[PDB]
Amino acid sequence: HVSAEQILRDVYKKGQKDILDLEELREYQRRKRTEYEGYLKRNRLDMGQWIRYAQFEIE
RNA sequence: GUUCGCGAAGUAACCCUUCGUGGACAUUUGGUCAAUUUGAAACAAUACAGAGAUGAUCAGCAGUUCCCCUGCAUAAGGAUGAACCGUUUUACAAAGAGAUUU
Ligand SMILES: [Mg+2]
Ligand SMILES: [Mg+2]
Repeated sequence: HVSAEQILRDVYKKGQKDILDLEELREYQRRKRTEYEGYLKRNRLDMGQWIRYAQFEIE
């Protein structure tokens, strides 16, 4: 039987569906810092991004 | 080189030369910069696509940015010039209940 809730359950179920040396580490680091410094040069605010980027440098 | 002397020598006679000699005049340019590759413009060609809020096709104005280009520009253009679309955990406590230990 067809109702709107069963349509939206169908839509929800539809849309729901190796560092080995130091140079690979430096590339991972350079790429991630370009990411975070980009999203912080654009939005100077948003302290949560600052805490995540600081936790990244802790890791 | 010029000029004022001061001596000698040639003719001298008060001039004119050769020569030595004291003074005067005139007195510090240019480089931030070496002459083809190795101290720094850049575009353009072959290949792929064929422009944002869309169900489709479009008008735009902004904003933020350690991106700028054309412009005489504080005007206006550059796809509304473009990038924007991701990753997301703790100022962490109170009352009650069920098991372990003392
Ligand atoms: Mg714009
Ligand atoms: Mg504009």
